[PDB]
Amino acid sequence: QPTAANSGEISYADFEKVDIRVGTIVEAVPFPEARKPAIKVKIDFGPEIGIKKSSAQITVHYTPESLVGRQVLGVVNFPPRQIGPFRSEVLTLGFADANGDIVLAAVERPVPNGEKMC
Amino acid sequence: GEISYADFEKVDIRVGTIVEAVPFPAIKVKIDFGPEIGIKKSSAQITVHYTPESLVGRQVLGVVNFPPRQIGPFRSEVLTLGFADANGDIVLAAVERPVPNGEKMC
Repeated sequence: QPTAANSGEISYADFEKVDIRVGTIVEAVPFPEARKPAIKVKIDFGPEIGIKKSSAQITVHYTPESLVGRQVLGVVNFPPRQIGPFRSEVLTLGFADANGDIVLAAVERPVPNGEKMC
Repeated sequence: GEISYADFEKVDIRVGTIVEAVPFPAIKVKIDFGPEIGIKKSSAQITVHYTPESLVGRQVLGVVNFPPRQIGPFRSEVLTLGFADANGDIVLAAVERPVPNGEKMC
């Protein structure tokens, strides 16, 4: 007969406090020191937040040339993360596909840079 | 204003596929989040850019770990995620290409 652990549920506050924004990639280059292939990006999160640095394991489905102009979703309120010689400011969000390759989170149509996910 | 990775990990956001949509201004949907999570109900104010017909078959993102809540006879189970456009109307969060239902955003 079944037994169970505690609820994994959260309050709205514990969701809201995670600041996820949409922004547009303005620069993309290879990330030479990455353990697994990656691309370093600069993302324009709009006039208030500004342009922020990030990286992602996204060389399978994407290229530096095709990424410029793509809107991505990122967590903007982590402390900076030192990734080898690169100091990342934002965590860029994605999903593993059927093969384990990274597919970016997106918006169904473009929206203003800097909008919060809700 | 800053959070930890642990704070982020507490939030369970998954991709799923809308399998049903009816008008509610709001639309009631059922979303298939795959074998572990199953079918979940949601209500979203997305009538400006979407219809039931354009919604069914679409993959959406949802917070799957809020408690279920009653809205009259309707049991709302997940928050369907989106962003305000230039006019304040909701545009859905999405995936750039198909992903298995139930994958976590990370």
